Amino acid sequence: SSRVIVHVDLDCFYAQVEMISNPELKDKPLGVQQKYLVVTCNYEAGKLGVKKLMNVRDAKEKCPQLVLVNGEDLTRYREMSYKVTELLEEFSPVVERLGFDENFVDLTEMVEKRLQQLQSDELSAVTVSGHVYNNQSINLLDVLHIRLLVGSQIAAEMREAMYNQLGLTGCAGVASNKLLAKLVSGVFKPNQQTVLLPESCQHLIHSLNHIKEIPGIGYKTAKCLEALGINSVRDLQTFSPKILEKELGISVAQRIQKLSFGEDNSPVILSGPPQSFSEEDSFKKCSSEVEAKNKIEELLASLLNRVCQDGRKPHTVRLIIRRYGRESRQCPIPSHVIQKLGYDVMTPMVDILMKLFRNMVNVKFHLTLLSVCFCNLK
DNA sequence: CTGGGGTCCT
DNA sequence: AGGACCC
Ligand SMILES: Nc1ccn([C@H]2C[C@H](O)[C@@H](COP(=O)(O)NP(=O)(O)OP(=O)(O)O)O2)c(=O)n1
Ligand SMILES: [Mg+2]
Repeated sequence: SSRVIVHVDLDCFYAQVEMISNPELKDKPLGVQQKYLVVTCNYEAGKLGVKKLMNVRDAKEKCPQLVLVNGEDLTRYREMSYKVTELLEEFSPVVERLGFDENFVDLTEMVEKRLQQLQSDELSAVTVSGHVYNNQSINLLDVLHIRLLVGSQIAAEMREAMYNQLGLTGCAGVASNKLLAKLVSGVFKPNQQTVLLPESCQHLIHSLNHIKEIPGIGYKTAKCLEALGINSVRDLQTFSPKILEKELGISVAQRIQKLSFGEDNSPVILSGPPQSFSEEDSFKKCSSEVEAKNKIEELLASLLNRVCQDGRKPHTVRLIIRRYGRESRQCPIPSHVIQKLGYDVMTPMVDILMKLFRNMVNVKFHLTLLSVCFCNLK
């Protein structure tokens, strides 16, 4: 019952899209900027020392010749992302989205059909596509090895189809679960793929230097674990189950300790259509209810176009604010306005979000972030 | 000089 | 409503 999973991660996604829009940007060192942050950059700027999530001032110091493009509008990135996901859904219907640029696909059924169409004389002719992690030797008599190789071939066909149909490049990783497929996809970058045979799992899991490098272990869990002297993957592997059960609860403890061994039983979930739409806007300061009302109007209009095109009606609205630490107030959308989506649906919505806003803050302040979300879609 | 999004769990 | 995680 050993699965074959592929994880696809796009190379400098936003930068890649911006280079497609304006091929002029292809040669020069490019960075995509949101407010004071260079959120991603092309390979050239990366050679010049620019790194992801670097300060615009630090990136400009490291690279004064750097050219920046504003990427605070995720419209193009969202379109392209869902094009990638749909194309992968053409291979296997079960595709899971992670962020805008990552996709898990379960290739087990497909690999099975491909193998069952083959003849024994062709079984020795099975070859890997792309890198093999750790230069490990392929045993063509190992059925798991064969299935993983076929998975590598399917991954290659996926990347080639992404390039020929969408002009996008990315990295792929083929493994037996989602954690390992994601961990091995980034070994060779960019525009390469790597397959992980089982015998090398531990090697991969011990190539990490920080426990936060494990997907599923974030900032709070990492700092917490550090407070107990757990700093390496082997520390977490060998640590006492009961203590971290006490420190993190039973669920977090068991699951992340299983992750420390490369074990991940979670299935690939069909993402399908989005569960929510939302838009944000940060600022140095917000102190006027009129300006807050105007920003909320700006978010509302774009959200209305986005939801109108989707063809599903949201049944909950929420407002999020950040103080001088985030707070939110939501409520159902009236069926009167819900049914008539696409009339001046604006004015009542502004009234609703302004009432929630008053619940949050007293007009009778310093806000640094305003966000609006349509949730509970149908 | 720290964005703009998403998911699921409690 | 908030908090954990992901990009
Ligand atoms: N914290 C983050 C992480 C990613 N992103 C956006 C910018 C990225 O272009 C896109 C993909 O994220 P990413 O895979 O973490 N880095 P990117 O794809 O740019 O480069 P690679 O390292 O994957 O080649 O999401 C963001 O806006 N905020
Ligand atoms: Mg990427």
